[PDB]
Amino acid sequence: MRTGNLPANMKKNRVLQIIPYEFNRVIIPVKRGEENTDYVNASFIDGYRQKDSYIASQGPLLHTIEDFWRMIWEWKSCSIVMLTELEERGQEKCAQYWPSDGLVSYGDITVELKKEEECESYTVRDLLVTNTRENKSRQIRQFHFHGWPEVGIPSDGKGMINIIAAVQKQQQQSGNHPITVHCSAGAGRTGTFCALSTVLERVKAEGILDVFQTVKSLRLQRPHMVQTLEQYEFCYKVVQEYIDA
Repeated sequence: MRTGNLPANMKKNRVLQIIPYEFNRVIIPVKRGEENTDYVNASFIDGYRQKDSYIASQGPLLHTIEDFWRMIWEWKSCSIVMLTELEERGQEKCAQYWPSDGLVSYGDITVELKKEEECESYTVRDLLVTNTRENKSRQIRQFHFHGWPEVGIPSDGKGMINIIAAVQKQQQQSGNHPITVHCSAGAGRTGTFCALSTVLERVKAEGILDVFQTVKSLRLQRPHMVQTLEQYEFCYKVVQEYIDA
């Protein structure tokens, strides 16, 4: 049933249980020849009164980061939220799908400098993406969250709020385009953010907080959105701290 469970797409996944359903899997144009180059472990996620507001994704691999950027380019995303550090191991938890200052090129896409101001619990990164059938790109701002522990689940709900507050705002002029959220598998930490994003918008636009029917919607769209059932209580924990300010 699932295209991600194809022998050709096996390697392209970081976690076996977390694969995108075929109804909302994010598709890319096939490359060079035909066959198997339209797959990326990612899926569109609805938000508060917005169909497909996010792209719940797994952190790339470089034997796959180009499919990560192609994904990003094809779907006009100007916001990248990374909820992890490249390392807590077994392996490369993710990226450096962005430059350590050089001008890294991934096939037809080129990313570049400008990106470094360090906020409280996250570093903001302004990149300049360009294709090869040319078009420089939407000063793609990358929000790297560092306020998330390698073990347990965060302290006080801020950082995530001053960061969620950062993402929803840049998305204004950027053209209200999908936000790429990703951790390592793109379910627990990615699903929480998405969940927190949604519930936080309904609250300040309807005063209601469906922190469950919501997490409920998230599941039906991607395996285990909001796994460890404490990271969640955290959703409610952060859903309280926002009301008191």
